[PDB]
Amino acid sequence: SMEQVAMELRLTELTRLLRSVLDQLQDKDPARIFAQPVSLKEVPDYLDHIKHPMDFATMRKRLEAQGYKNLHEFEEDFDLIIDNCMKYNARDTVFYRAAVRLRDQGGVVLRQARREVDSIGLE
Ligand SMILES: CC(=O)N1CCN(c2ccc(C#N)cn2)CC1
Ligand code: NA
Repeated sequence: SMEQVAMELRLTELTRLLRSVLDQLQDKDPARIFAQPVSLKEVPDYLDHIKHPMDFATMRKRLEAQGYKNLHEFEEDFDLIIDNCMKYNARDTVFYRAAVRLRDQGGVVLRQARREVDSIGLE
């Protein structure tokens, strides 16, 4: 149907916008602390602590499968990256501090993204 094609165009468009957001958020992690999943070879007990791991590479896979239906779903995953880190690592670590900085600097990008999604009407 034409409707299904229209839908897929918007989803494709949403994906295009979120790819830009994802690149902007990742730039706020210059140390690449959040670029890849936490290594279960290096941190063998990680899943005893964190039940829903997330990282930028995994977000990117889902993004390219057009697996984010709306901005809220994308934001949930971003929040998992930060929130997992701020629980696993103590306040006086480079890891916790990197998450705080990513949270604070990312809020700007995400505030804008929410306005653009609403405005251009991508869902
Ligand atoms: C982002 C995050 O929470 N991480 C947990 C702590 N972490 C570690 C810990 C121990 C070893 C070793 N060997 C390597 N990396 C980096 C990833
Ligand atoms: Na903690």
